[PDB]
Amino acid sequence: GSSGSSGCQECKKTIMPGTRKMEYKGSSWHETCFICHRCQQPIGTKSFIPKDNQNFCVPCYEKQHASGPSSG
Ligand SMILES: [Zn+2]
Ligand SMILES: [Zn+2]
Repeated sequence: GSSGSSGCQECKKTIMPGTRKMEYKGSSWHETCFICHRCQQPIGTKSFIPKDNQNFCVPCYEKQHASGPSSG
């Protein structure tokens, strides 16, 4: 609301100051809402490759930019 000048992007909800959030480019994402785009899992705080407008883990991202001309 007022006290908390923060907000989520996924569920566009008010991220309380108590829970953990992922601040990326001014925007924020609930510790969960920040799940992966491939495995759809809550990466959280670990080795992960943040995509321009998405998020992919190490094993997931690699697949996106790995030997594989087939996509669609
Ligand atoms: Zn959210
Ligand atoms: Zn993943």
